[PDB]
Amino acid sequence: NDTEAPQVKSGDYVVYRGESFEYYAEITDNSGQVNRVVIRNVEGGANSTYLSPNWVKYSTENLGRPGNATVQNPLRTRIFGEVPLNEIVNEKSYYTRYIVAWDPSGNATQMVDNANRNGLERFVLTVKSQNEKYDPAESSVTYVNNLSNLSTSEREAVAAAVRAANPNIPPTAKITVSQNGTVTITYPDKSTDTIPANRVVKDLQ
Ligand SMILES: [Ca+2]
Ligand code: NA
Repeated sequence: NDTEAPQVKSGDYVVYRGESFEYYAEITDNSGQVNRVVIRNVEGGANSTYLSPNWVKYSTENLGRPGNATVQNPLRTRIFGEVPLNEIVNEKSYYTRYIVAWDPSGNATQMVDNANRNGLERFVLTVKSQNEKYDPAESSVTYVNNLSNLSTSEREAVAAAVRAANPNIPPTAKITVSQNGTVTITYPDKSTDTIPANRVVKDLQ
């Protein structure tokens, strides 16, 4: 007499080359119980569990127990992995995937191929370049002798000030500064952010 499938809440799952990610989806059922969770590509029919890319992993604690999937304490599925440096992106790449859960009566969440289900049982995994994860602080001011001709010492000073203001940028990202004070941050995936000189340097001319 339970003919209602488990309901899923996911999110906007943005991930970044060279970075780990972790998201948690939430699942409830009217019976209070969920016995199985699969995350999958749309194709392949009812028995398919195929999911790509292969670096997308998931796990669900406490399956198959009474009351493991209620509104007050939803079942949670960890969706996680490590994005390779060699993923192809433009600004981004999209992968649309589905979370299917089963209750004890065998009712399974239905896959509906429509963007108006995104954030429920359907989610978009958006892969972005590494630069997009970081918003470099354009706080810091380095006084130089002449804004049109920074010395090596002045360029190193600017780079050190940018690093000190940005502890969360990847340690192995490379901060370089040109002879006019323009800052380039080159991330491990070789994408870049740039900071115009007038946000980091001044002179007294
Ligand atoms: Ca149900
Ligand atoms: Na950025």
